[PDB]
Amino acid sequence: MKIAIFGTVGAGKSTISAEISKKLGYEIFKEPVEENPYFEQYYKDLKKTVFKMQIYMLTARSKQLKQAKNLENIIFDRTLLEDPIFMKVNYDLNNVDQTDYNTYIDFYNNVVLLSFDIVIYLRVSTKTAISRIKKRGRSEELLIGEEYWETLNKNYEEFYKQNVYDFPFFVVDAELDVKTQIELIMNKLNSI
Amino acid sequence: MKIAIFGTVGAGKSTISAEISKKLGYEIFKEPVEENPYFEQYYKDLKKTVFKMQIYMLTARSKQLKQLENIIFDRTLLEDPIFMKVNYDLNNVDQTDYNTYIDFYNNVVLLSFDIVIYLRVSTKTAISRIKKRGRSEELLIGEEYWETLNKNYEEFYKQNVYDFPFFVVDAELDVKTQIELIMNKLNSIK
Ligand SMILES: Nc1ccn([C@H]2C[C@H](O)[C@@H](COP(=O)(O)O)O2)c(=O)n1
Ligand SMILES: Nc1ccn([C@H]2C[C@H](O)[C@@H](COP(=O)(O)O)O2)c(=O)n1
Ligand SMILES: [Mg+2]
Ligand SMILES: [Mg+2]
Repeated sequence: MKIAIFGTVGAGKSTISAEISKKLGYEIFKEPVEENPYFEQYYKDLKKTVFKMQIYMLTARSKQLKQAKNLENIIFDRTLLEDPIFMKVNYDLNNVDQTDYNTYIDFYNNVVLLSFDIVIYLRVSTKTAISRIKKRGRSEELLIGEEYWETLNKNYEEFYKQNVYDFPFFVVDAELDVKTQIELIMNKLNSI
Repeated sequence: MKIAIFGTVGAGKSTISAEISKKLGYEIFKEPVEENPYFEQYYKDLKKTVFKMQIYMLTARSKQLKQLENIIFDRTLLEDPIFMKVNYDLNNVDQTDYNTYIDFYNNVVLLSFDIVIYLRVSTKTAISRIKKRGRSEELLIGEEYWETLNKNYEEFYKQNVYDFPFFVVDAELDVKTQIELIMNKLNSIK
């Protein structure tokens, strides 16, 4: 049983996956923000840091997968699907030029490129996510303007909508109480 | 028969490999500098460009490998990390950014050559060969860069001498004599 957990910053992936974990007894794949050495300067100056950051992320996510395929039962807090989403956001915002974007996408498919039983999309409005970053995120995520969070969220919907038929997506209203979200996830899991 | 051609900038890899090609009838794998969109600004400002550039290179080199019995490789994926290390020793890419690449290179990126032909050459010759046969971009950066690169090529050969079927060619010699030496080594494996 392999469970991807899917959604923007402050959707509540760590919360939801930690809860699933307690209930099922599975480990969480969690690229920990506290070990990422780019994160601290990242938001202070997006133009300079993003490319390198996005590269570090593929490296980190790909290294975990050399350990994830050993195990029958996993929970993924974010997947390798979601990483290109972050690069596209910065591109639409003119924070990484065309060339640097082409390099990544080209790269992503012909260098980097994984079969989830379910992809749980924690669907959430940007307001809630923004306040959940304030409540539960980190120091650094407070630094950048909110337009960034709006485009990211818009780009998550966009991604779900392009790929809805290609992945075993299951949408959870992430506006709901955590208890009710977990209840909904457990019943879907029990039925597969 | 898979032939890697190995050495620093201006050793004469394109010349040597084009010659081998004519003699054997094999295609050349040549990451063409004219298609690399980073190259033009690359040398003008190494700190800004190198990381991205070195990433583009692994991508390009890895994409070619997704393409066959008889090949000649003008530069291999072995030599790419050499360029990143050069810029690191020169403080042109910090520790973090170097760690990211090396980490990456092994656990993301990582291919069996019958021969690795090391076109061994002094930096003076290479510098004058860039001067007459490279391009305008390679003229822009100082020479210390070429000296460390060359030093780092020897270093690499010396660490890996036993792990790859290395064959050293005195690249100071005439092209005709180099080709003569390569063909005889090739004939004695073929
Ligand atoms: N490809 C990625 C993945 C993550 N992050 C950053 C965005 C978040 O601020 C932080 C942690 O992600 P999350 O809060 O969704 O768990 O990592 C990023 O910039 N690019
Ligand atoms: N990993 C690499 C590979 C190549 N180059 C640049 C250095 C050379 O100036 C140019 C062409 O290589 P050569 O003339 O040795 O064939 O490509 C680079 O900066 N980093
Ligand atoms: Mg999280
Ligand atoms: Mg060449």
